[PDB]
Amino acid sequence: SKDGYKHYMLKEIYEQPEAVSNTILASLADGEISLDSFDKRAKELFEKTKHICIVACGTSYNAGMTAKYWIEKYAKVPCSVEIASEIRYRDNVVVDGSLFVSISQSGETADTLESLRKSKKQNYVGSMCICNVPNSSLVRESDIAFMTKAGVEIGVASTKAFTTQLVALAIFTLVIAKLKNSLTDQQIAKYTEELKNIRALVMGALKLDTEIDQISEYFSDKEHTIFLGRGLYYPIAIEGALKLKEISYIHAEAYPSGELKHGPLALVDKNMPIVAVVPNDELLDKTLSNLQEVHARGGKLILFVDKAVKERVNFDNSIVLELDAGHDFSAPVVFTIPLQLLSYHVAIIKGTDVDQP
Amino acid sequence: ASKDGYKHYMLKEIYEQPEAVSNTILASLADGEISLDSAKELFEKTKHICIVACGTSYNAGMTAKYWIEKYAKVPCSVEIASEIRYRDNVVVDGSLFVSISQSGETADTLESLRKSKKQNYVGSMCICNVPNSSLVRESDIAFMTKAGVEIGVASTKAFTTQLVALAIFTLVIAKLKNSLTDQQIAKYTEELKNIRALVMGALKLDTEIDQISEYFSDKEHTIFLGRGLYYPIAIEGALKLKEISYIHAEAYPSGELKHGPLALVDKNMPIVAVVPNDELLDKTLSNLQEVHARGGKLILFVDKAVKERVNFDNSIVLELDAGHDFSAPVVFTIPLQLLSYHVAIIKGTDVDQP
Repeated sequence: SKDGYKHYMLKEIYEQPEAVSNTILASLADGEISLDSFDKRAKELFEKTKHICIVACGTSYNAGMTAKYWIEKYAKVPCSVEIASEIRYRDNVVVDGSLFVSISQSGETADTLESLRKSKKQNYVGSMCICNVPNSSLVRESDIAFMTKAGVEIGVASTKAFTTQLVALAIFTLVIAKLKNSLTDQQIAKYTEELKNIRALVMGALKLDTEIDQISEYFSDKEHTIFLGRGLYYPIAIEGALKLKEISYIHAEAYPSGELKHGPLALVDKNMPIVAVVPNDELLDKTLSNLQEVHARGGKLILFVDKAVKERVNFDNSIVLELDAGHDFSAPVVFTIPLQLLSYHVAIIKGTDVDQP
Repeated sequence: ASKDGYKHYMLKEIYEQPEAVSNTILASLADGEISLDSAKELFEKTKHICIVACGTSYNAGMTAKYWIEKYAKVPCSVEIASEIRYRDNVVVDGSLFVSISQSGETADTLESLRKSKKQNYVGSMCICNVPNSSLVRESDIAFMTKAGVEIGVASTKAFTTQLVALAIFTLVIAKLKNSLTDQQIAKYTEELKNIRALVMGALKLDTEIDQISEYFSDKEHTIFLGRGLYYPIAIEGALKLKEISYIHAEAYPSGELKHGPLALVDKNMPIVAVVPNDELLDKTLSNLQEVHARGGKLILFVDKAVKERVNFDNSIVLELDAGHDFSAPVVFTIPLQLLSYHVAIIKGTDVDQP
């Protein structure tokens, strides 16, 4: 069933508030993030963890990249993130006390699954899967499984699997943080409340649907797009580009906003759409400065901006949609939504398939 | 200011690469051998290596990572300087901060080094080309490339010499940590020395590549493919083509077409791929097959020892002897540099800085 939506992909984008909130709920006990909701081996395994090794592919790899910022900053555990089809065949070294974390919607992704199998002959303390399908090879073969509650996906692009993977990784960050005393019980509580507030913010984000539909006409004759973000939002930009590419077949590519200097300024002219995410954080002034460079070349700026910075965002002839995105934990998820909607509508404009067979 | 008889500074710089490579090795040899007298204190304390850089130097770092983990067996991470600079990061115990930069003045990289002094690194090392640069001055050890001066728009000899310095570093650290036998150090040392002739063999393709570049005249996209070591080499290729021809060139790890990158392939789409003589040939060949079935125009730079297994109707194949893990990454970069130069000339774009 599409539940009245025009396409399954659009239904799934609209299930995200429920999905996000179901994922959080499953790890709570009395509204607090609880270690008791995890498998009971989990704690011993986390006490031994000194390094976290995230392996995944595609959208799940983009989630992992986002999570590394959170893990290092809040849990203070070093984190590396690697593409499964590369680590699988590479002759790598495993830090002592390394936890192997895989991320997968289906739990059957070949390269990820085979990276897990290889890891069992290496120096890891153990494995954890962030997965959506219980009773999948990845869940069975890992020591512990944190389950997302995304339900099933028929959209060509994954939507709710990505946001729920982000939320699971945020919850994991706080569990680790607490166990290793990286955060006070009061910080844990403040960031837990921020995760709970995601549902309302995601729903707000979904309000931009109609305006994003109107904007998407701009893309009908376009064969390139550039996505921009910094920090946590770089991987969010990469995920946005992946959706656009995957279902509209536009050559969409993401760049960390600080790196335009060398490569991508060259590509920007007056026919080039630039989609950027401009959050309420420490790096606003850098980002506005990077955006200026791009504006200077005639790029068509399409900006999704947190309401708290919109007054500071002024570019002649840009398009600016504003929203409340919250802080470090919520904003990466919230800003994803517009990008999913963008890719949905541009796909319709191009007449490409949004749903799978 | 001399073009040395070449038509452009960039062409000249491409052709200085044999000299620059060999000069970079020389400055780190002692009687043709990797010795430490040519600091040993830090490397002893180093348990993890953190490479920080941007653009081309970052792509050199990404290649070196494969080497360092495989041969030196030291865990290594590479990060883009403008991100690590502002990120709340955690430093593993025993981490060596390694920066890479031609000028030694790159703001993001320089500030990352300054930030690192307040963190838990055992010390720093530069891989730099300008002695008396902030990065040289402020690092504990410097490993000098001998790239001379660049005036081309795209960096050519900065990149190859950075790779060679990083290979040398790998072997130094490997010896000191006893990760390889003296006989393996000797053999890989010979491999680096052999680069000069292999790079000269590659420069002979200049004319053929000129004929090929004809294909790119009306193209606005290109995809670059590589696996393992050769993925960052593909990224470097893409960076050059984009930077000087303004084509929308993008590199992908050949294992990850199985997402969107396959959707972008049609029959008017050049696919530039590096095909080395390594264990991954079978999977690279499968990857190329799928790209081929969707109408991609394959353009393949291929090691001679595997050219017999490369058979695609309507593809363009240039073969060369590229050697093994240390030399081939540097050898395969040469044709991609040459490609971007010629394509730029075909697009009427500029190859040289004013």
